[PDB]
Amino acid sequence: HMIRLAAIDVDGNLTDRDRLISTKAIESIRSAEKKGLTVSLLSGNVIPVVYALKIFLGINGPVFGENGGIMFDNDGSIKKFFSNEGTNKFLEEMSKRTSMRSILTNRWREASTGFDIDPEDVDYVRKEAESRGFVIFYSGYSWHLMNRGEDKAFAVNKLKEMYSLEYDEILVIGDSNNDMPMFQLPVRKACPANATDNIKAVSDFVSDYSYGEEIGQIFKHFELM
Amino acid sequence: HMIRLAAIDVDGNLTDRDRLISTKAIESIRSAEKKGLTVSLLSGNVIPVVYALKIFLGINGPVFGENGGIMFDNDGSIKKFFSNEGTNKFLEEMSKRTSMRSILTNRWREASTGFDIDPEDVDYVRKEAESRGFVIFYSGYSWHLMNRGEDKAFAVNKLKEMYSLEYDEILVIGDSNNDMPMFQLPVRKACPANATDNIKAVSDFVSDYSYGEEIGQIFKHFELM
Ligand SMILES: [Ca+2]
Ligand SMILES: [Ca+2]
Ligand SMILES: [Ca+2]
Ligand SMILES: [Ca+2]
Ligand SMILES: [Ca+2]
Ligand SMILES: [Ca+2]
Repeated sequence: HMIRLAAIDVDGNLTDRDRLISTKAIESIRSAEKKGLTVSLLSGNVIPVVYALKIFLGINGPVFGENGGIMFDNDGSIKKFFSNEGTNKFLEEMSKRTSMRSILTNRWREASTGFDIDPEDVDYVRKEAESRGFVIFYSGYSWHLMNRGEDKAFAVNKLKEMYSLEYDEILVIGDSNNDMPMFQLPVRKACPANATDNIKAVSDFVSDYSYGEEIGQIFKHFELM
Repeated sequence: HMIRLAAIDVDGNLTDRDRLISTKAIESIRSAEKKGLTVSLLSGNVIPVVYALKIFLGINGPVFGENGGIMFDNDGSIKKFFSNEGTNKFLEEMSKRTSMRSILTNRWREASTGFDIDPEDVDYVRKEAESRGFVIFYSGYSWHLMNRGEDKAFAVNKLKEMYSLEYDEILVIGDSNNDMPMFQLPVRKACPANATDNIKAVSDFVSDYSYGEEIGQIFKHFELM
């Protein structure tokens, strides 16, 4: 199967040590898109933020924010698949008796709730969260309180359906456990040199580079650029 | 959306207090099926065993064994999605330096490997397994050495395509942790009164019953009988 679409984790794979966007990665993406590849970006940040990457970086596929819970379309519209009414309420309550706190970007969230929390309160909040049908994990700039099933697997399955692709026509690039939901799918997989052992274990290609420089080598390996 | 297909995990949902099949559950399935419902059964058993359930229980849809890795189709054929060459090899090697041992039913396995092991060796073996792209867990009658992504979510997604349904037209019934994958999909969800706390929290309908009695209640709730 020839790769037709690549779903990339923004924070895990397109940035450097200082979290700045990698320019070589941007050039690799543009070069590959010029050759027919469709690219989709996925992030835990808010939709206007990933929207900004779409228009400035030049992403030709849809982009997702809030870990797959909200997407910006090819027709310029925004669609969310989960609501933040419950996660927002959970935060309001927990913040009354824990260090769990709201973050600035929550003002632009629509399908989940981001937060900061003292490491000591993580175990307790996670148990309360799961008893409520939510899950929590960290990615990018913060922790994210999400609805169960609101993840990257959801987003990649959505892309597959939107583009009528076979799983093997899809390549996913990630780096850690919060990317496992999409790596456990029957898609093609690639990761950076600093990816977790479990992600490397199931990847079709493990790059010799990281911090954005794995994109160019990955695409060259799959003959996409 | 109206439910058109129910994907049901056998163990803990179709079994009673003695891990025996519930006769009330069997009659409930046959009744719903007469009224138009397609039912699919999933479990960790080998394919001839779930095949036995299909023909004697009277299941009108596909059945899955080895936790989703092998299916007995509507055309009397068996389709395997993963291979057991690698996992069988792993068990062979590990058995030479750990308590991990093959089990009789592996004589009928085709897409994964079943096993027994002393509890204290679990950690050593899981670490070795994950470094090879496999996973291990206990369910039903033994431990299971699976390929990453070989699960009930893989199976339900397959049913979705096979029947050209939308996730909202699919109802899943499960109760234990290895059933959680189906619950992470955008399908309709239900569980028995004694399902895990996490499953209960993400289910749309939680039954007042268990040991097979929940199937009737669940079907009625969704106007399936
Ligand atoms: Ca990641
Ligand atoms: Ca990273
Ligand atoms: Ca973020
Ligand atoms: Ca593959
Ligand atoms: Ca058991
Ligand atoms: Ca079960």
